[PDB]
Amino acid sequence: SMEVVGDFEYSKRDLVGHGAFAVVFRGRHRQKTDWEVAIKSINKKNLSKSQILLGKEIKILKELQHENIVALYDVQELPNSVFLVMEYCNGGDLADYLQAKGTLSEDTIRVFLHQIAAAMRILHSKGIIHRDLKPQNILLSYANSGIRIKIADFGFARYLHSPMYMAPEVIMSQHYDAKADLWSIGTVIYQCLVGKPPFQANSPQDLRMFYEKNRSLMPSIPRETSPYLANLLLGLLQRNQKDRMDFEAFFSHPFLEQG
Amino acid sequence: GGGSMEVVGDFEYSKRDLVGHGAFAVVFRGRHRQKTDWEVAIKSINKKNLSKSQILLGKEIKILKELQHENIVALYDVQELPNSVFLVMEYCNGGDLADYLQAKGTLSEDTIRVFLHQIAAAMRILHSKGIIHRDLKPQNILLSYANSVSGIRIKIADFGFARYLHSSPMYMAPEVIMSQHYDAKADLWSIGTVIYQCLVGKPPFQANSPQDLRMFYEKNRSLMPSIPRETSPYLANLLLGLLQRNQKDRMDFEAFFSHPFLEQ
Ligand SMILES: CNC(=O)c1ccccc1Oc1nc(Nc2cc(OC)c(OC)c(OC)c2)ncc1Br
Ligand SMILES: CNC(=O)c1ccccc1Oc1nc(Nc2cc(OC)c(OC)c(OC)c2)ncc1Br
Repeated sequence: SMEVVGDFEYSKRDLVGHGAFAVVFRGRHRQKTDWEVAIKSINKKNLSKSQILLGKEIKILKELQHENIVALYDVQELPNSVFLVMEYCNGGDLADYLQAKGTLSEDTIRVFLHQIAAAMRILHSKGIIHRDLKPQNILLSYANSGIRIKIADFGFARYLHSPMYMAPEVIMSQHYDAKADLWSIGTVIYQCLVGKPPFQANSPQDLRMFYEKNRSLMPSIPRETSPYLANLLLGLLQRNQKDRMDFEAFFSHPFLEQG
Repeated sequence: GGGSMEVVGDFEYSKRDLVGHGAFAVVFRGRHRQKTDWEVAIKSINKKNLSKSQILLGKEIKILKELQHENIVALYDVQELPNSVFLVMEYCNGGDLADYLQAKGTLSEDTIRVFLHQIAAAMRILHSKGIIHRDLKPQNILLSYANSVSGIRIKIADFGFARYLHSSPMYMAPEVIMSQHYDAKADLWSIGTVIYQCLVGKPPFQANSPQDLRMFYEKNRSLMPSIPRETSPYLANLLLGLLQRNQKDRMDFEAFFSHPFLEQ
């Protein structure tokens, strides 16, 4: 007994994991059975009691079509549930990969970052900010160097909006988070290299007031670190977006294009 | 769509009965097909145009469904064709507040209190659901008549710019962490500008461009609007507390909902 979702099918045995509102299964196309997919089941009533904008996630995933961004193939709406048929990444999340390997060579990090950067180029050209990049949201797919990286979870994402009645905080806050992803990529690279994030805290509100009071300094870069990787981390991990490396510097950064 | 008539679920409309357009939607006066005395607004939204925009119709629909109040424009139905999406909404036979002000110039404090009582009732609902409109303005405030000024009923519309307040994210950018709730009081400013325009006949703060008004506010830690000398103490207190550049210093919702001006 397989459950059918449009031209795809899955077994309830083949559970991958959960979201807050979604269950995810390993599935396949019904004719092209070698084609593996992830199928997210999302209860419509639970979702309508949340602040989740699935419409937005779907709109953004459709707009993106890139080998380093998790593919959405299909959306099926039943009266109870919504089903997302997506690319299956057979390597899990980067979080679990780091748990397994500890730290990564600069060679490995360059490979991962080249791919992340390729994804970011697409995001940037469409004016989309992810805002929630983290190892749990970076998925891994193996071929048979062999690892391909895929950005996932556009739940927190937003479009850059590139008025006498509008609140001054709103006018003035345009583009405030335009460089957010560059910080995130920084923290992720940092963790890859060093083996913990640059900035930990006991709670969400503890990290808020840390950043709010600039009780936040450049973190410890190991003395092993190559000049280019160190330059990159320093320019990404700037508390003020005013002072943070911008996208064009990042895409074309020396660290990304060598031996 | 050669023909003059279109069917939209249980509703229908004639293309002759055009009300107007926004950026993405064309809006018609329609009716229920059986209960033909029931007038509705039918918004037609081209799906290809919409897919080239940053408009989140899914969000607008989710928010309209969640809201159910006499001072918030009602959503009755959503129909999807391969070309178009149709919203069947409450028809407001009075147009927008912008056109009402164009017609009347300025409004008595009595009139403003009636309008503001209703707007405030809508805000109470938004606030209790943790929704910020962010785009309140006379063009987005619609008017509905029975058969008169107390005869007028107000309906907030256009949740296009609206958003939900999200009540160790080690990986998250500090600007994002720190910017939570930054715009929590935005609608209070907006309602201030709208009241101000109702009273005086212009917005409190005009400029040469959008970026000129940004740098005016940016480099003026507290600005004071010109309150006409005739203005009652309560209305003046209200405007001054709403029109604070810094959300830190701006009247909060509980002061606003229970403000002396609203019960007098
Ligand atoms: C943010 N990541 C998700 O969307 C996601 C989260 C939980 C479960 C599945 C998820 O979606 C997805 N998950 C995969 N591959 C995958 C595969 C795993 O094991 C081999 C795995 O380890 C349990 C894993 O951890 C989450 C993910 N691929 C595509 C999507 Br689309
Ligand atoms: C917030 N404005 C809109 O969504 C809107 C804009 C253009 C056309 C219709 C619009 O939606 C709506 N418009 C009405 N009633 C209405 C009626 C008008 O004349 C009698 C009118 O003047 C042309 C008007 O335009 C400002 C609105 N009701 C519900 C919706 Br839902």
